[PDB]
Amino acid sequence: MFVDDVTRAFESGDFARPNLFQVEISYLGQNFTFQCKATALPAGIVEKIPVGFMNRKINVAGDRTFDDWTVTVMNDEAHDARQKFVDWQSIAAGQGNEITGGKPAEYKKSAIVRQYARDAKTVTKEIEIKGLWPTNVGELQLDWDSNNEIQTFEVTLALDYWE
Amino acid sequence: MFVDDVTRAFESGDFARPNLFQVEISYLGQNFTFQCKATALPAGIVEKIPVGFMNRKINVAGDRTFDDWTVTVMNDEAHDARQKFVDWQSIAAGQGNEITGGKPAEYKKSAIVRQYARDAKTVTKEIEIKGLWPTNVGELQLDWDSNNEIQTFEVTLALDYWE
Amino acid sequence: MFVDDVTRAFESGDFARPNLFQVEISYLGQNFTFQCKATALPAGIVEKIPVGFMNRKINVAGDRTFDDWTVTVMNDEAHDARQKFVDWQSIAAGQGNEITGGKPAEYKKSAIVRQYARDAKTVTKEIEIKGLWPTNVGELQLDWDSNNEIQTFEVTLALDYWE
Amino acid sequence: MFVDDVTRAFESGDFARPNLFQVEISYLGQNFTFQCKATALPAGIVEKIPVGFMNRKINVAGDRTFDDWTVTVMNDEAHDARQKFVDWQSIAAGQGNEITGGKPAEYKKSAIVRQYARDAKTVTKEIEIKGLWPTNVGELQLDWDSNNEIQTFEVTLALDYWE
Amino acid sequence: MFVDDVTRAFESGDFARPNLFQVEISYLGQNFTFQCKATALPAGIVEKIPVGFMNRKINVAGDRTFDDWTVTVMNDEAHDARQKFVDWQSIAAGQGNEITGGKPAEYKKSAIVRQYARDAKTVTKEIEIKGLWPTNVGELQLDWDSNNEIQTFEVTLALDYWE
Amino acid sequence: MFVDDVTRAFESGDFARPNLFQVEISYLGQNFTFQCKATALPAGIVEKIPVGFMNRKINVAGDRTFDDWTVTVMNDEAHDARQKFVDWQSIAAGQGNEITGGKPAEYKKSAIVRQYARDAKTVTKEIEIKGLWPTNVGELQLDWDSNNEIQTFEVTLALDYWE
Amino acid sequence: MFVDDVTRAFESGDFARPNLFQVEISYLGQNFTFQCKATALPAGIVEKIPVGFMNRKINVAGDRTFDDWTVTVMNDEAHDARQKFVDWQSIAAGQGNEITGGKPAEYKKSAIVRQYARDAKTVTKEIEIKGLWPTNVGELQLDWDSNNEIQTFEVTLALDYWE
Amino acid sequence: MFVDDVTRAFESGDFARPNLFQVEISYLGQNFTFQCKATALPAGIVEKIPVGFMNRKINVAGDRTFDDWTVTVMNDEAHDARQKFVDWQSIAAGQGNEITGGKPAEYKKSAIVRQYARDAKTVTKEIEIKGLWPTNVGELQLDWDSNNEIQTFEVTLALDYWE
Amino acid sequence: MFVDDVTRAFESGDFARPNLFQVEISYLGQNFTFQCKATALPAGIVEKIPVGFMNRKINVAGDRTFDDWTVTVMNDEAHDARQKFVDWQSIAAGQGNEITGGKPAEYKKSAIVRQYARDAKTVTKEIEIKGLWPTNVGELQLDWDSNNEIQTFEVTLALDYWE
Amino acid sequence: MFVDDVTRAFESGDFARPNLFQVEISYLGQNFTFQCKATALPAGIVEKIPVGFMNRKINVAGDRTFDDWTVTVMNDEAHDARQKFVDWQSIAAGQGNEITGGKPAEYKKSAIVRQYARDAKTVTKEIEIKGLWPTNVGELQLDWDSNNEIQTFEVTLALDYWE
Amino acid sequence: MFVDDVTRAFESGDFARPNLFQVEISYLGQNFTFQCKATALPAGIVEKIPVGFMNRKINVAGDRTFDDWTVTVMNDEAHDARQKFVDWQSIAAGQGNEITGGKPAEYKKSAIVRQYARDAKTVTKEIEIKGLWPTNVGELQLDWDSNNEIQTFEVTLALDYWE
Amino acid sequence: MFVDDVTRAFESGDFARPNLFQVEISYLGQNFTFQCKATALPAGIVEKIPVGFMNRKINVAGDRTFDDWTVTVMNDEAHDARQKFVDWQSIAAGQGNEITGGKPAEYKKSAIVRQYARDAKTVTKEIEIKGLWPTNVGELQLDWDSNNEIQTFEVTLALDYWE
Repeated sequence: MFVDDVTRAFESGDFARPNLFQVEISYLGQNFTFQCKATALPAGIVEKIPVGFMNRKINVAGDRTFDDWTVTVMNDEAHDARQKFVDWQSIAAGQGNEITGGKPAEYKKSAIVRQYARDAKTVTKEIEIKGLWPTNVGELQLDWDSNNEIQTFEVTLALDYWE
Repeated sequence: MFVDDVTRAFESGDFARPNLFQVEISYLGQNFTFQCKATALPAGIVEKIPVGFMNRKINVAGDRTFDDWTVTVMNDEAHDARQKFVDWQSIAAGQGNEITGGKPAEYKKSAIVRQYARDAKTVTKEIEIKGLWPTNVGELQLDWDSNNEIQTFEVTLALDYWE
Repeated sequence: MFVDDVTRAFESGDFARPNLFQVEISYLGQNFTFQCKATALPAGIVEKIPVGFMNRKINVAGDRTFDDWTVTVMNDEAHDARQKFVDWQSIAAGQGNEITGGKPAEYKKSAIVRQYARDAKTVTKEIEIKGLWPTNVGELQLDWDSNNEIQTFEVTLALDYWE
Repeated sequence: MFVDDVTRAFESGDFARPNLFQVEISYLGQNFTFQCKATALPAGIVEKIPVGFMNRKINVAGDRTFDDWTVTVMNDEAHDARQKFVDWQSIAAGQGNEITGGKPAEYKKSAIVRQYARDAKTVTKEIEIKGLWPTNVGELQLDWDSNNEIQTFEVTLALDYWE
Repeated sequence: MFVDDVTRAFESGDFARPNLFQVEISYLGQNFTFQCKATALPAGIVEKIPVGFMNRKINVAGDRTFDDWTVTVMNDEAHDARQKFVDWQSIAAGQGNEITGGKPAEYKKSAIVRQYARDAKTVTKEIEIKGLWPTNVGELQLDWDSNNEIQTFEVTLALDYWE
Repeated sequence: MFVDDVTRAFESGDFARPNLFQVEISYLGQNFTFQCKATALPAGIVEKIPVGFMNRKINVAGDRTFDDWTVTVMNDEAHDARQKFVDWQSIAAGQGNEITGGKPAEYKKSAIVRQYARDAKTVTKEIEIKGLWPTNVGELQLDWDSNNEIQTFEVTLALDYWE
Repeated sequence: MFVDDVTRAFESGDFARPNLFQVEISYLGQNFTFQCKATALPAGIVEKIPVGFMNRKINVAGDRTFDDWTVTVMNDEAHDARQKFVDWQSIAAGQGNEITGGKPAEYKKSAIVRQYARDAKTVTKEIEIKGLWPTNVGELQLDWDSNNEIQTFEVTLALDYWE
Repeated sequence: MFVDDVTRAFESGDFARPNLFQVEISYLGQNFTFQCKATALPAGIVEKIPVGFMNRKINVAGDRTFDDWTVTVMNDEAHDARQKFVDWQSIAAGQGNEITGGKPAEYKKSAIVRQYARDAKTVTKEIEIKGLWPTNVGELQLDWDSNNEIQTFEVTLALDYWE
Repeated sequence: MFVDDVTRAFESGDFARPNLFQVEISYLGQNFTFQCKATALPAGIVEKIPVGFMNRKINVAGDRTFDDWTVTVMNDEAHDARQKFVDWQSIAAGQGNEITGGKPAEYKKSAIVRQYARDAKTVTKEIEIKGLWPTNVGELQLDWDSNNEIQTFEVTLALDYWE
Repeated sequence: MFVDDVTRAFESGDFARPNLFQVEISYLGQNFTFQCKATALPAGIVEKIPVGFMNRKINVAGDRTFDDWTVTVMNDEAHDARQKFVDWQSIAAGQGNEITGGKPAEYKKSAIVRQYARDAKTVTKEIEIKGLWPTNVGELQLDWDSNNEIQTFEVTLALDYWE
Repeated sequence: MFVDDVTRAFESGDFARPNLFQVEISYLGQNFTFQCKATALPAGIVEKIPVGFMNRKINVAGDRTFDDWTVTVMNDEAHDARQKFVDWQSIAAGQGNEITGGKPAEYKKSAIVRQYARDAKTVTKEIEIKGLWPTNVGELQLDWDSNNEIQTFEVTLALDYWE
Repeated sequence: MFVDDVTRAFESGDFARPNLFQVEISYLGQNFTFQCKATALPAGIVEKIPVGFMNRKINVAGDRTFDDWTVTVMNDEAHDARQKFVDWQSIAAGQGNEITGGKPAEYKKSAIVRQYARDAKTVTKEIEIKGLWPTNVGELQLDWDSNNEIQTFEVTLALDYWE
């Protein structure tokens, strides 16, 4: 029972940090993977079935659902970082006076998020998400009053499953 | 892997700011485009259809809806900046003891919001919204107790689509 | 594109302030118009009708409703500033062991709120509200613990229309 | 238009304060009127009837309801200040293993709240409430952790009408 | 009208404090009465019956309900202060793989809470609660991050009546 | 009546602390028991049955339910501390393009949480929970903006009963 | 460009001194105007409103506030120089076991401070302050250790405006 | 306008000194009044209420508070000059392993401070303070390094009012 | 590498001095420019935007703000050097029982500060400040105790920009 | 009224000195009582409860707290004077890679501080402090630059009560 | 162990001095490097992450931040030493009535500070700072009262990293 | 009771001095131990837990924290005494355009500080600190104005524990 015992519990004696990750989408491109500021890893949500047997409840495993994947990115001046979400979302549902759609093999894409170790060139864990299309894109905040902030916005991306 | 690598990801090595925009409405006039203090860009909202196949859910693209467009502007002494919203909204629904209406080609207008680059004379991105009429106008706050504030108010403007 | 350009956008180069207004009611009297500390201007509320045509929604103007008008005033020692709301509200609904009412031409009155310019003797804008009767009067807060505050209370006044 | 003009609007040139009141109940006794720390004056609540005539709404006076009267008092060591609420409330509904009731002429009492002027010996306004019985009594907070506080509790008293 | 007049209103010229109480339960034992840190006295809750007679409402006394009794206690190392709640609650409902119950004369107990005067050896008021069994026990919070806190937890105890 | 009397009430004259615990799961392994930062002990939740007899309510013991067990742990670089929750949860419900399940004897496990005394090598109380499977795993927060924080996440674990 | 040029800039070729003033209050009397040792002239405090227009700030005039007026006077043996502040302040708020107040026309007085020229009999500038009542009076310092000092004290006097 | 004119302004042509006072407490005794080295006279503190009327503020008298009374005394060898503060303060709050209190008529005492004229046998002004009990007693400084100093300490005494 | 090398670095081999300046305001007049004793040149304040990219921060230029301009001047006997600040500030906000204001083109003025070379008749650098109005004027210190000092005071002047 | 009258007020005609004390701790030993250079006597801190009754405040005695006890001692070469604080503090909290604790009867000790009369062999006053354990030990200052100083350090010792 | 042993510890037997440095910026020019009087070397700031494991804290390395770089320089008569900071800062943010900006490759420059040995022609250490732009420039102090001083001012320069 | 009695209290009759120490770090080297001018010994910081039992507080030992270790050293011409801190700190966090890290077994080192007796060759006490890495390094002060000073700087070093 020692205070150095927790470093023995982990490999390399180190802690993972909430920064030192990098997420890339092959549909967006190699420049987008520097643009994504913050996100969350998708949870594994399983509902519970309580079943009554004689005044008491035992619990059995229900059915799996998937929580939505929230990603907030930065924005440059030419707005291509936001337009390439809107163009990718307009394949699904379509926008404008004209109406169009897309087949699910056409707009649903995949993404790879990976966390780095303390050595920044090391890739210690890769997490893959499959079947992605953005649920909502935008709510961009712009004002004359906020002065020193950066222009950013959050998008949510529906997913079928993540390995 | 460098800290200067994020400047390579953006054009011109610079970040877009939440200020340095300017929004004009051709119905209001050239003086209104100096009056609008703060707003938001409209999001692209697409609902999700979860569909059950054998204990699991795959997701397909639903239908597009449009979020409301919230704009808050300043106010001068003569209140023409607010009256020209009320006159534009009275074409739609009408106000007073007399009752009147308007055809949708008569009150629904268009607007252009554009963001500037760090050079203020450069127009780097223009975003057009079509089919606009103000949903609600007002809730103006005025009191003897607030001393150093400016007199401002927020309006919301319904829209059909934005390119 | 200059920082002095916003002063060109307004008449007289000045901003309207949230103070420097004065609201009078002809039913209450000339002494009440010094008593009203804070209020709000009534908004123009128009509901929206989304209508489905082929997977999409266009929006048409709905019907006008009127938001309630909230006024909070000060109070002197003799409580006539509050009693004259209660007497004006007892014409409508009546209070006490006896029961009485009033015809709508008898209790519904009018009011004029006006904002001043930076020169305090100038009346730059007059806003008229028609058909007023107080919805609720009171919720007065009085305690031995609040020491340096002033005794005030808020009333809400139903309205038919405001020009 | 002067800053001394607001003192002309009030009698005696003075403001009413949120303290400098004193509330007595003839059922409780002359010692209770020093015990009541804080309360509120009851509001005059009148609901609104919006009625549709041809796309618009005019408003007519609805029906009067009465808001509940909230009083919070101090407490001495012998708890008679709280017991005399419980005894007065046990006439109405009854408490304990035995069950009892009371006729409404027996437990419903009256109360007089009065506000003083800046001269403390002057009674400038008397407000009478009729038909009082306490709705709930208690929720007393007592703990070893709160150190410098006083022991107090809040009661609410149902009322038929207040003049 | 004096500032020393409030000391005349109370017996012994003193105020009751939110500390300086002590609550004992004969089922728990003489050591538990040092363990209870904080609680509340149970309120006397009586619902109101508004009854319509000709556009107005008079109020008559409804029916008595009893609010739940919330007690939060400290915890020693051996957890007997918490186990003796769980054992007392397992008489009522039972816990574990086996299922059991208890008759209401077996698990429902009584409790005496008493407040002391400023002289700590004086018992100025005793309040008795009858028919007690704990509704929920636990939600204990324990973490490596909270450092200087004490380990405590809150229980709620259902009651039939309190004198 | 003394201030040292509370030390007499407890064994060893000491207080239990919210830290100085350690929770192990035999399914996870001996290295996981250093990883769990914070949790809560599960409560004993028993619903109440109010029953009406002649204007009053007596209360009888209802039925036992079990609150969910919330555990938040740390995370190392290789993410095995999180993967071993996902692998343990994929036995129950299954994840990926393929669909699978598990029998309740296969994924439901047990856990032992124990609190230490002030001497850290002493085990003063062991609490056992039976029938555990994680309800949801994840919602991991990772961002470039949070700098000095540690990477952690919270899981909830359904349980049948705890002794 | 000469060193005698600064004497040309002033009238009479002389400088005003920080002594050679004399302040009188008509409420206090003709003997008080020899008693006031030191004070300050009240400043003209105007807050600033910075307003954002397109990455920059222009400034407009805010609202006037008045700084408090600090006066420190000497003291004679009979303490009438201090008692006549306390009597003048007891008209406003009242002191002692009995409680009293005063109307604002009764305790708010005026004062004239005037600076003399180098000829002491000349009155070169008179400054009037209106609406005065002392905010705090006292903090008198008296000790056996301070030997050669004079007994003095500082008072602060609230003001509405000074011409 | 003369330099001898200031002696005409005062009675007896003399100045009051910061020494030449003597303060006695009837509870402490006739020997304590030689022991008190230094103190301050209590101020008359009245808070200000700024009230907004149309861009400006007029000020009305707020509520009286009382500043604490700071007294520093000498100390003899037997420490009775300090013990008689601690015994007088232990009546209020109590000290030691046993816990006790006191009623406010028992520990709150009165004091008379009086200033002498230049003739030391003359009593020119008596100031009475009522309702005194020491807030804190002690912080005594004792060290081997301070050599020629006297042993002294400062106490603060809460007060209700001073005439 | 020589000690005479620093004289080669500057033009004319000389150093600028903190005296040998002269500041004039065209609104005040030609006599005011001899009156200003001391001031400071306004700084160029630009806030910094730290932006997080992968455990590190790069910095980009924020937004310009302007520090306030502090000027302290002398005072003659007739106080016109101070009155002409108060009259210039009363155009902006107004002072007295009457209330008035001013348009920003009416009270905002300009100023030229210039530093001289060692030859006093040479003007080596002119610095212009635009859009000036005094934020606060006064806090004048005058006392019988300060003997050999000169009567002076400090004013602060808000500015839009300085070239 | 004489200057020899102050010697009559004290016993033995003498003053207590800030030196001529000696403090011993039975846990430390008989050699430590020569080591303690400087300290302070613990104060008696009682918080005040201001309570509002009708625009005024009366004060009642709050609750006793204890200020921390600050002791600074000398240091010899072998550092046992500091190590015996660290060993006494390591019983409470423990230090090093291993983690340990102590029961409060094991590390909390007592101390006796006593002041001497001018005759150094006389013990005129003994003050006892109970329940002591050092809060912090150290911050030792050592440098090559301080030459003629002695090596000393200050410790603070938490206490339950002092007689 | 000798007093000459410290000269053996250093190369060349000598000490580095706080003078005998020289800092040049290639953007400013070869004449600026004689102008810089005083500065500081930038620190290496790394925040600490304390992490709780079982009543104790181990520390791991946090994230690097960079402190601002403060440089104070002299000033000649023509003010080009200050203007060339303002021109370099106006590339970043822009100043005046017109508004402009700059790309970060345009205004961010580099600097080399180097310290000399006791032989002044020897360059013993070169320290490079990258990515520099001045945060604030100015606060220049100039007055008629300071006589023998030199005219100087301090600027702060934001930096990305220093080798 | 003698003045030679204090020499009996210490071993060898002598006092420890604030100089006559020497601190070495095995990571830095044998030449660094002559370079360290001044430092402090780390304190033993233990927070206090006040716990409320019946109007009073007893204190129990909280949790140990460690204060930061501040060391200021000299500097030679070649700056290796400072570079070897920066290189040791760049193992932890990394500096420059490239980003790197280090495992906690790689950068955390140990140090031995020891104090000498009056005989300089005697080592009377050795104090070991474990787990060291510098928190911040630098803030070096260098100027042309400081003439006779030596070039020095202070670093702070985070620590896990010291024996």
